[PDB]
Amino acid sequence: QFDTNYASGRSGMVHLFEWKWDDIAAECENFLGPNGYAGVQVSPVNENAVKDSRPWWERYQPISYKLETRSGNEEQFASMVKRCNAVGVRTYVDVVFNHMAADGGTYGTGGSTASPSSKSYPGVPYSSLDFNPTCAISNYNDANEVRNCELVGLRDLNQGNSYVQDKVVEFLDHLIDLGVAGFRVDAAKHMWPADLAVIYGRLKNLNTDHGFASGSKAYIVQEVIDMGGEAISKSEYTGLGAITEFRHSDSIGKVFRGKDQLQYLTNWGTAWGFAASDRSLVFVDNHDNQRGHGAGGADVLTYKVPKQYKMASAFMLAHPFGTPRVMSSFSFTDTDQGPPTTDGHNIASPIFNSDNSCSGGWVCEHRWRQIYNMVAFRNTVGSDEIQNWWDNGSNQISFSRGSRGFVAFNNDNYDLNSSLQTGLPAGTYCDVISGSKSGSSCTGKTVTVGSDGRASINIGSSEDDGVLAIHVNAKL
Ligand SMILES: [Cl-]
Ligand SMILES: [Sr+2]
Ligand SMILES: [Sr+2]
Repeated sequence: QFDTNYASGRSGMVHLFEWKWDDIAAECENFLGPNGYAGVQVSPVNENAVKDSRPWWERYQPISYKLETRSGNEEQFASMVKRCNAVGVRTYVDVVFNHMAADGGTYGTGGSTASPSSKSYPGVPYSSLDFNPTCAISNYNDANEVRNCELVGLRDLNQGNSYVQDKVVEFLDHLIDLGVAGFRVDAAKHMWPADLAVIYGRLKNLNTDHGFASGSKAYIVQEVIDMGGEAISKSEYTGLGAITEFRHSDSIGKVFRGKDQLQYLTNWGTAWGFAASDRSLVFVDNHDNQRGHGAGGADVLTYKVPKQYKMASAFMLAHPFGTPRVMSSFSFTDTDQGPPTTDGHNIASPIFNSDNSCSGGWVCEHRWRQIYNMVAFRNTVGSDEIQNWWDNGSNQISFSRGSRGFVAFNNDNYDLNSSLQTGLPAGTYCDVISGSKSGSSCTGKTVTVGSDGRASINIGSSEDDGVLAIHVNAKL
């Protein structure tokens, strides 16, 4: 429940938010695999309610557990999981079993229907007996209300009923049979850990035909928003699996926006209120808070603030704490709008420019060189500890990961032009933020490390990027 089941030498779980299964399978073979990424978090794979204008959040209103969505059907999903596993990229499913669709959700994405007004969902065989008595959540200081009442009108399932446990376990086991590596448990805060323990403990072992070692169990990351001041703490879940560490997203946004100083990053980790490193999924933003949903912090950094977004992403990917998840978005100016479509309904596949960047309504942050090259950085440094920490007491910092990678940041309003200790072997390195190693040369900036380990590091405050990174797997 705690091991990611990543393949060897890989890091980074990309949330391919609202992507179709066929497009993910291609992306695994064309990009994610060859660029050392470790996994893909998919949108909910089960049938959801069809809502007017097809908002993104319609997928969090389950109608059945049949694998029929705007992303594809079961055959397309199964083929994607196989094709992704074959190139070393794992699949993690956003599973939604706190609730069923709310009132108005009559039609499902796979042809099923439902009567949420009567709590009747004939696709899951669900009836009103399978739900908690109707009430609304308002007081997050009442743990009983948070877990037993309806979240924004979504019909609240009773996971204490053995029939509901059976239906959920059957659904998750089915996904395991198809080769998934783990699950992102939606609204875990709104369910009782005792019931989740029963569901988690019943899941079968992972499918060894997809390359998982014998005895492997599903990775469990639980969506628990714990900013403090409420009745439910993330510590109620860290014994059953990992948790979504939203303090990381909030703090890293404040720090790299300039609301806090980079010099304080010297004790990044539990000293900032985070859960344990081996229990924390970290991210710069997620599909909720990039949109003002969920925690909804205005200091969250998104692709819309690109320079500081890449700096925070680079710091996350360079830092040993936690398990990083890399957001991948579609462009939006409305917090309800769904993914791009060809006709208002059919999701439009991403298209690619001459430089392999995304277009057609998709951002593909995972295809930004400053981000995927930092995945390569993370892969090169392994488990090496932070060394050679330096800062100017404000917003200029640098450090190495052992003797294998070095990173430097400038968030001050003046230039950084300093000889810094990199801890790396002497030689000529390609800055992987501004470019890549290509043959025996660099496409962007070059960094020369002398015999004493020091190098001239130059990051102008007005440059497009405010981070520089070098590592031994991009050395001339
Ligand atoms: Cl999440
Ligand atoms: Sr509940
Ligand atoms: Sr200091």
